[PDB]
Amino acid sequence: TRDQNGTWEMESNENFEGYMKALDIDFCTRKCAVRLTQTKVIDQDGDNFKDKTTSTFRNYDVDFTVGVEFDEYTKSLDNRHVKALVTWEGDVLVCVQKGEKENRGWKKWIEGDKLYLELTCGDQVCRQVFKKK
Amino acid sequence: TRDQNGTWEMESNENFEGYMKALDIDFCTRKCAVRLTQTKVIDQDGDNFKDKTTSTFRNYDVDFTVGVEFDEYTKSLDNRHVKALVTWEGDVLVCVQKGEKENRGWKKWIEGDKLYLELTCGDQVCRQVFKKK
Amino acid sequence: TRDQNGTWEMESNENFEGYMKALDIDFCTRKCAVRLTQTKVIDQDGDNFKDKTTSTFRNYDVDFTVGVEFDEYTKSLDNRHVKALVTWEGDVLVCVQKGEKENRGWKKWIEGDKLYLELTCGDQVCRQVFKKK
Repeated sequence: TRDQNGTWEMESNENFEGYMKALDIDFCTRKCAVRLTQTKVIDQDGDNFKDKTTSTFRNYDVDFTVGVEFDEYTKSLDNRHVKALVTWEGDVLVCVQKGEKENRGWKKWIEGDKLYLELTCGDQVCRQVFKKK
Repeated sequence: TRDQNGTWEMESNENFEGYMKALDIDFCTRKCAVRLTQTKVIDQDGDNFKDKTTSTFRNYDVDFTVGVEFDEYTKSLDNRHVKALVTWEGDVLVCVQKGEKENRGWKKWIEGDKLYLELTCGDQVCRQVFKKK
Repeated sequence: TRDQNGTWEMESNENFEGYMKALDIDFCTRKCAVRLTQTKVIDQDGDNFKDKTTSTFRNYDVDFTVGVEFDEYTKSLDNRHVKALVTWEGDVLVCVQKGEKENRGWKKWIEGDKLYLELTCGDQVCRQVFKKK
């Protein structure tokens, strides 16, 4: 159909970087842009168009059941394939991400009004704290 | 007026790059920052101020009529001047962006609840898919 | 507690950079990513989890009283420490940021429905305009 009216949210983006490089867009702009998603609003009246495009941060969703392994594609980071398995150790939620990187996984737990997250890959550990809203 | 209360949205930004260089901000941080807009919330009571600043992604508008050539400044990408012409090929919306780059243009079409966009410059082709919201 | 339900806003992040490096995340992405905060939404029923994580731009806050010098940590830009003093010159709000950078400060004023901001560091001046929302 020719009727392009609506709000449209990006779901896939292939070779955005090669296209941007052809436009001589700088190295830093290319790498940051290729991770963003976009929203296009198209306002169309016959053959007349008013278009609006805006970058947005991608939402990165993951669903799982404790004790049931699942395939995870780490699009929020390095976009690798891992086989992820989440277990309870007491009240600590523990995830092992089996794949190319050794000793990769995370631990997540609630203490008080705070969520604690420890991210591990190899010999590097990232430690994060979140406040409840 | 001394009364600065309100929410303020950026509409122009001159020499942000030179100011950031003087502050010795790294090339990469500068290229991400220079393209964003800002919102300032000012909460003022007499001479007491609570100020809030937040970066936001810029919205890029383009208006055209099918079959009517128009001057396009590709602000969302490489900020070049092109002579753009949009035509229908059946239900495919086709754009030729005549200018410094050879074989530059795009194709856009609706199939089902999805919008398809193909961006071309020279021998580089980027393919994007959007879902209706 | 095992009950991780809620919306969680990041408040601290330690060695995110080392973790991203271990994942082979590119230099540019690492530099822009460290400046972001994130919100995690957790929808949990027993051992079933639906998790959503989204990056967002940080809010940068400043509180001050006209005529009272204060310590300012310029996190939104170069992350320097300055001694800031804000004064009125007529209806123009004037700030001197005393510190490592010479001739550093800003001037801010309302004219009509617009906020004007002049940012100065050394011999570089950035000029910004905001419209009221």
